[PDB]
Amino acid sequence: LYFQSNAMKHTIGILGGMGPAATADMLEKFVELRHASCDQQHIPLIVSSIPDIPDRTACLLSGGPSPYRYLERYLHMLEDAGAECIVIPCNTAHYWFDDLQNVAKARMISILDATLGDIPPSARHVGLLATNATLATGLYQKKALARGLTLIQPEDAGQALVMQAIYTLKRGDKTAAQALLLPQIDSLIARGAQAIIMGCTEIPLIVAGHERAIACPMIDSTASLVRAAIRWYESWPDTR
Amino acid sequence: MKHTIGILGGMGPAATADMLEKFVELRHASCDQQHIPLIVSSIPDIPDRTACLLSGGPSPYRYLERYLHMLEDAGAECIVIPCNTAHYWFDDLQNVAKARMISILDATLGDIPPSARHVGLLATNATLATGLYQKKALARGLTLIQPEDAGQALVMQAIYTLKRGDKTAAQALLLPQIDSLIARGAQAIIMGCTEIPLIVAGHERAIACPMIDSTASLVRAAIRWYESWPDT
Ligand SMILES: [Cl-]
Ligand SMILES: [Cl-]
Ligand SMILES: [Cl-]
Repeated sequence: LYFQSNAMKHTIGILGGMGPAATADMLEKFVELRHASCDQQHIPLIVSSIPDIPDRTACLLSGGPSPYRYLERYLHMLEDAGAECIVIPCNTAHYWFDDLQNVAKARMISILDATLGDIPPSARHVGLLATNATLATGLYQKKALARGLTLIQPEDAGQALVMQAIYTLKRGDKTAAQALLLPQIDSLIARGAQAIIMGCTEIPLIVAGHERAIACPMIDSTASLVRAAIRWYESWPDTR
Repeated sequence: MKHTIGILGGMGPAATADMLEKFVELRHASCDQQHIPLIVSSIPDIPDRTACLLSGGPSPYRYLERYLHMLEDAGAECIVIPCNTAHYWFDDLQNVAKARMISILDATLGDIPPSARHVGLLATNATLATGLYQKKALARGLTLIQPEDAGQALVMQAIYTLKRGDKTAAQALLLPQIDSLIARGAQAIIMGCTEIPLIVAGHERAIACPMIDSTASLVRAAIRWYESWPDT
C-alpha cells in the first residue's frame, strides 16, 4: 500500500562510469563496509554508470570536450530518481565538484576530503598515485597543505607509467596494469612515502591482492568515499 | 535513444555489484567511453523473495514495480534482473513495462552446452519450489538434478551466509553440495541463484564439471541486445 519514497529513504546516488570498473568496485565496497544482517539492511543506492562522459584528462590537459555537461545531466537524473546524497567515484572529476555542488539539490560528499581524513595523522609524507590531470590541476594539493601534508608524486618518467597502468586497467588488463604499477609503488616507498594515496579510482583494482606485500599503508579513495557516504546515511533519525 | 540498460537489482546487493563487474568484463571496449550505458537500482529493501513465496511474507512485487518505473523514467530502454527468484514476477512486470525485458532463466538455459542433458541446479528454495527452471528445461530436453532435501537446506544456508557477508563460511557449506551433484551425474551445474557465482569464485577450476553462471548469462544476453541496433 504505502511506499516510502527514495528521498525519504535517504537514497544515495553514485555518479559513476568513470570508469565503469571503478564504479562496480564502489558498489562492491558499499556491501563490504556496511554492517547488514541481510539484504534488506543494506544501503539504498541508485547508480549511473553511463561511460559516455568525455575523458577527464583529455579535457583538462588537452582542451578536449568537457565532461561537465554530462556530469550535470546524470547528477540531475539521480536526483530525479530520488537520490538525496551524491558520490562520484572519480577523483579527476572533482575538478568540477564545486560547480556541480552549485547546481545540486542533493548533498554531495567529496572524495578528496574523505580520502585525506582516512590517512593516519602520523603520516606526514605521503605518495600520490593519480591521473595526470588530478596532479596537474592540483586537486589534492590545496587540501593536503591544509592538513600539513607533503605529497610525493612520481617523477615524470614514472608518472607516465602510472598513467599507462591506469589506462591498461581501463582497457581491461589487470595483470599488465599491475606490472606497470607495482614498481612505481616501490619507488615511492623507496623515496620515503609513509603511506600512499590511491588517488585514482582504478588503482585499488590494480593493487588488489598485492597489498599484503606492500611495505606501507595504501589509502583507498573509493573506500574512503563509501565510508563517508555510509556515515551520512547512518546519521538520520530513522537510521541512527 | 542511447539504448540504456537498467539493472533492477538489490537482490541481494552483492549479486548486483557482481553483475556490474561482469558488464565491464564481458563488453569489448577500447576505453571507458565504449562501455555499456547502465542505470542501476540497488535498493535492497525489497522484501525477501523466498519468505514471500514459501512463508507468506510480504510481496516484493509493488517494490519491483516501483523500481522498474524508476529505471524507465531515468531512461532505461532495457531492464535486467540479477535475481533468479524474482523471476516468479517476471511476466507481471513485463506486462507493465514499456522497456524491453530479458529473462535470466532463458539466457541461462541458452548458455548450457547442448551436450549436457543432465544438469545440476543450485538455487533458492523458492526458485526450486515454484519450478521457475523446470518447465523451461523440460522444453529444451534438459533433466534437472537438485540436491536432496538435506543438501538443499545447506545450499540455502550457504546462500544466506553469503548475503550475510561470510564468503568463506558459505563455501564450506556449498562445496560439498556441488560435489554431491557431480557424484549424482550432473554434466553441468547451473548456478541458479545469483549469489552462487560469488561463493564459487576461485574454486571453479577445482570443480570437475562446467558451472553455468546465470548472472553472466544475463549480461551476455543484454550486451547482445545492446549491440543489436543500427547505431550500435
Ligand atoms: Cl580517479
Ligand atoms: Cl579509458
Ligand atoms: Cl537468485
